[PDB]
Amino acid sequence: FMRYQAVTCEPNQLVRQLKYLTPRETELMLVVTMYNEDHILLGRTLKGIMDNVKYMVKKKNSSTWGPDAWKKIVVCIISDGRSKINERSLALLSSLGCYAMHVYEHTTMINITNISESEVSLECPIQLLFCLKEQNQKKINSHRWAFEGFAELLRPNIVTLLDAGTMPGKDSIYQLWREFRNPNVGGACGEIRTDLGKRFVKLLNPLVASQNFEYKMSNILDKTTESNFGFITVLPGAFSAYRFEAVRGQPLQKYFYGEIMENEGFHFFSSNMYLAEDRILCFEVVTKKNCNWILKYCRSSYASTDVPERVPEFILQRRRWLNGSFFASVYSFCHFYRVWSSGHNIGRKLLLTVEFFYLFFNTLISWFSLSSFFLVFRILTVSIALAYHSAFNVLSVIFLWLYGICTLSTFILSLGNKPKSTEKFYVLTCVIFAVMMIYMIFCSIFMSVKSIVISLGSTYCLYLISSIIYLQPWHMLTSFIQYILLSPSYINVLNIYAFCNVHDLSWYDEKKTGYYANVRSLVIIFWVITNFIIVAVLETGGIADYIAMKSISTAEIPLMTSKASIYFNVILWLVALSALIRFIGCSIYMIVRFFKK
Amino acid sequence: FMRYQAVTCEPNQLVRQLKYLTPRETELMLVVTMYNEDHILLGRTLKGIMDNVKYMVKKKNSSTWGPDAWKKIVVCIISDGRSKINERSLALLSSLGCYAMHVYEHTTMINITNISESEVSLECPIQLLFCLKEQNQKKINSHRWAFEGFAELLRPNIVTLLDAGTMPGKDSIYQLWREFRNPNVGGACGEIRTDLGKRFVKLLNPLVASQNFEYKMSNILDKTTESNFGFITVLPGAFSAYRFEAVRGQPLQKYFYGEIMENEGFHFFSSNMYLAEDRILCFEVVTKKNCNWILKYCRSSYASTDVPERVPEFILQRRRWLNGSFFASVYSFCHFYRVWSSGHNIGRKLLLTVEFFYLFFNTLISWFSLSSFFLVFRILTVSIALAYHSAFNVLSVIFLWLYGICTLSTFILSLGNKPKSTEKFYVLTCVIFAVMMIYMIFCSIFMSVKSIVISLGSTYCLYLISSIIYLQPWHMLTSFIQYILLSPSYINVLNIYAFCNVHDLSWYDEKKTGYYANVRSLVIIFWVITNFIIVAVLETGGIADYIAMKSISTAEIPLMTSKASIYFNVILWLVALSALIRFIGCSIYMIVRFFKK
Ligand SMILES: O=c1ccn([C@@H]2O[C@H](COP(=O)(O)OP(=O)(O)O)[C@@H](O)[C@H]2O)c(=O)[nH]1
Ligand SMILES: O=c1ccn([C@@H]2O[C@H](COP(=O)(O)OP(=O)(O)O)[C@@H](O)[C@H]2O)c(=O)[nH]1
Ligand SMILES: CC(=O)N[C@@H]1[C@@H](O)[C@H](O)[C@@H](CO)O[C@H]1O
Ligand SMILES: CC(=O)N[C@@H]1[C@@H](O)[C@H](O)[C@@H](CO)O[C@H]1O
Ligand SMILES: [Mg+2]
Ligand SMILES: [Mg+2]
Ligand SMILES: [Mg+2]
Ligand SMILES: [Mg+2]
Repeated sequence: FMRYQAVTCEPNQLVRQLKYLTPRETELMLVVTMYNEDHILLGRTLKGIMDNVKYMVKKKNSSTWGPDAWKKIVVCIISDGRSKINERSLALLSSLGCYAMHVYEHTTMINITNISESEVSLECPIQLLFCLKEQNQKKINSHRWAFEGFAELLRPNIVTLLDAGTMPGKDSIYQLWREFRNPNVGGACGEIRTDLGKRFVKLLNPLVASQNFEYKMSNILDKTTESNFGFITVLPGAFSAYRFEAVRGQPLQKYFYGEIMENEGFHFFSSNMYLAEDRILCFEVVTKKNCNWILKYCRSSYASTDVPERVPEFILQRRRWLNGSFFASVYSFCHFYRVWSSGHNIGRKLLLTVEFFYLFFNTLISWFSLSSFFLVFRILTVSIALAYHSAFNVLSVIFLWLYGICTLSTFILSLGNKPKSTEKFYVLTCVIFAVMMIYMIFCSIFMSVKSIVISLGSTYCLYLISSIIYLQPWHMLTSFIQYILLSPSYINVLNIYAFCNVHDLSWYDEKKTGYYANVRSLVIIFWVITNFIIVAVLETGGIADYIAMKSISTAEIPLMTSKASIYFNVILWLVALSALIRFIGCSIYMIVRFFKK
Repeated sequence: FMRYQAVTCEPNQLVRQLKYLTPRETELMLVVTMYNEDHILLGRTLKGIMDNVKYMVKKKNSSTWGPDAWKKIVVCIISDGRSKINERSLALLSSLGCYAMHVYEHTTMINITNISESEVSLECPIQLLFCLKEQNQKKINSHRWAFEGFAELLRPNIVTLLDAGTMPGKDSIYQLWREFRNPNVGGACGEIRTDLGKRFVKLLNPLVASQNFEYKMSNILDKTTESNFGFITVLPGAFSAYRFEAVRGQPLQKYFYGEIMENEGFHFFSSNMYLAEDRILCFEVVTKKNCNWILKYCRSSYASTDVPERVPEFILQRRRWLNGSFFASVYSFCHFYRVWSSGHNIGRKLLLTVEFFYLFFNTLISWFSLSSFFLVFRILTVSIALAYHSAFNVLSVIFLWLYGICTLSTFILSLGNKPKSTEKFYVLTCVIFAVMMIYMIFCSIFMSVKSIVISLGSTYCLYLISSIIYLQPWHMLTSFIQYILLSPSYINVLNIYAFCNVHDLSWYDEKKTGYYANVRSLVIIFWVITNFIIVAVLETGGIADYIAMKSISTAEIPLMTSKASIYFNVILWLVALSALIRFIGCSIYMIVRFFKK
């Protein structure tokens, strides 16, 4: 029998698991967010999930799992908007027997075992729950339905979040479950790999090989470092898991409804916490009152994602990430004091205070990223031009003028225009920034051999020793940095478009838009002016004029200022310190895991 | 009897004057454009008009006018949108017996003779035609109805255009009519005065006294200079008149429908001539094939307008004007060759070629206005700071940093934000620019007395000798420049908001918006980069770095470059040349008028 349920009231006022002779246990609930993904995309996740349940059922020596393991997993497919959905994937789900909200629950005895370039094969259990929405709402609404709703019907021990188009490994979800046997854990997630295509073909699209080294090394370094301390910045939306009893109560409330205490007028946080999504749950769980919850990252579980392969949609995607990380870090740091109001033991409290300071340190770096790249590029170019001379001086003003035209055009196109409409100019901007990176690397090697080299070798060797330690080093030659030429475009074209588009305006609603416009246009000017105060302490902005005039009072301006070398060696010292901290975190994670095992 | 007509088809497929036993002659048709003006505003124009017809009827020695003069004038009130209209003014018109289009025609035997602050008195002919639209369309649609429609019903000898809220003088419209007795004239207009308020009270709002010296001297100089040569740039929308037979045919067609020869794709002109409105009629009339039409400006007729008195709506209004002047001048110059394809006599052809070059020269100045003001301010400040030293150096970087913050904020607020939403910041920006102007004037006088002064005195004396010649010099002490402190804000805050908002986007329509966004974001970068090439030839932008590096190849950078003095004395020489040309034009206009009289 196939059943169906049409939800009509919000989750707060709102499953088959509970509707059973013996109350089933949601030992793990996997939430599949699908907006308008291609049939192959959404099919990929469900295909990866099946194999996981197969492994969970054919195990022998386990008190929790076994031949009856299939009962205690529920897969919820939360679809966002019927109108925009692709009927191809719906036909796929109907072949499985699975096809203001709709609810479809069925038990599919058939498994999808083959997925070619265009054909998916079905042959002859999985408890599927296909939740279909009526009208498009932000993903936060889907999470609202997941947590305010079906959680309290199911009473999950664990809740796992998946995106359609993501590949849970052959054995990922079971390894993810094995983390919560330790009672002090609150959340866990799995490493995300990029789909480099059959025979590593997509490794061609320079972007698909720039996001590959950006996902591989992020999973190698940041997740392990954060999980050592106890609070992981982002449980990634692709593949993450929270214990329900941990998140239950205050964290759900302040993640959904915003900061409760609010007047009619808007304040900063209570009116700007939408930017950081699924990054507030971590904070409100780890620093809970009278609780000692920890966040861990599970290495033995992996999921391989799809990546956008053309520059416009790349920028549109990363603008969400940059704003989320900024607002979440600023909030969670500005409320670091309640870490000490929790139930953590004193050692845990000290560890979490240290780590929160570490994250705010990282965000303070990512805010000065724009000026840091400009001064690295500009001092690196002027240095070769002021020692090599030759075609470097013309290439210095040429690249400066190219950098200026591209950057000014990036502000103007971000503020006034849209990315899809000017595609070839972005491709040219990325190529210009890539040849700028080639020029900076050329200057690096040339100046080094004719004489920074210690620090560059040290950071690359830390990368390599950590990458091999993680047992995934092939990426470091899979084009990686060779295709990381997109990095210049990571620092400038993505940040500019991110902060120039903080709030994603679409002109109670009008006053809301006006206030958001003012906050947007004010964070932009603070970004620009603070970065330029750093830049001007190069001594731009009439500061060199001022010093020259003072000297005249008792001359002419110099071209280079030690402040650039101090700011040049501080930047490298600082990035080497960050790499060293992350490598130490990964090494401790590995030693602990291997010793325990 | 009161009649009414509801137009349903566009003007192309479309009056009482023709519907008469003896065909009435539209010796002059006055078009009143009203959007949502206050009762007093629209009432002001109709009140000013009445007096005009009274004068026209009580004359004695005239072949055209006399006791029967009231018949040969038709007043058409073209209202743009019933929904947004104010019913107060409609009650006013109903008291007169006057109240996809509606048409009201009545003969009001009563006259409005008293208008107090809030009371308008009626006592006991005027042929009124109150044309009311169904749905809001751009003013160009109202002109479409005026010209494609009621013109060919009436067959006007003359068509005069008025705005609701504008005061035709005691005797203005008759003086305007007296211009077309000369057969070679094609268009004429009247001088526009600002309403400085009872006892010159509104002379307080610094803006109402900044637009006053901006209207008084514009009418004194530009209209007379242009009317000497034959082609007046803008017949001002407030009060202007065109002979119908002159405009009839090609000029109407290319003013309404755009450039006919067009493919599916967009080109520059055929897809960007909307910016210049009512500025294309002049071109297509003066340079008509096999015709020798002239444009003249009538001094003996005046109209006093209302002005916005707060900074937001000021900026919103002037952004239309700046874009219109730019696009019209660029088009009319890039088609200067057909001046020689006309029916003008060789002297007229040479005169019009010279004047078209003069207008394109003026627009070439108004395009480099932004860099000209920055270099005037910056060199003027650095000059005092490099000779006076003292508190000027700190005030140099302080004003530079204030100029930079205000200008960057102006770009960011123009591109991303709206003016109404950030009002106090614009008021502060205008005050900062005003104290910057006070500082520049202080530097001017201080450096002059301790030692530009010849040129400044010469231009002010040309202003004064011309202003008195025009018989309206009191304005030059009515605060004028004292309240022209808003000028800094004229050059920067208005131009920045004008070019940063070329096309007034509101995201066939989508491709249109994308193309307009690209053209907008491309004219912005050309504006910025061309101005900055001028700025960088100050030697900003690594150009001083380049020269220093070349010198090193065989040192350090200098603070000041003669290129600034050359660019400083060229700017003053050039503005003095423009003032001299305009004064000569006004003097010739006056001598000719007085000799003829
Ligand atoms: O506005 C959004 C963003 C995300 N999603 C859901 O979250 C997934 C993540 O989207 P995607 O991977 O295409 O890009 P991302 O949003 O991660 O940048 C989508 O597939 C949807 O299931 C959604 O429904 N609406
Ligand atoms: O978008 C517009 C602009 C102008 N007008 C008409 O033209 C007059 C001029 O408007 P106003 O004097 O208020 O400001 P301006 O448009 O001249 O800046 C208005 O009164 C209307 O009659 C209109 O109907 N719609
Ligand atoms: C701070 C940050 O980058 N967070 C992102 C998160 O937004 C994203 O959902 C996830 C994979 O989808 O990868 C994480 O690294
Ligand atoms: C080039 C220019 O400034 N033209 C304006 C015109 O747009 C305006 O309609 C008129 C008075 O309303 O005054 C003119 O000076
Ligand atoms: Mg997707
Ligand atoms: Mg995806
Ligand atoms: Mg009006
Ligand atoms: Mg008006």
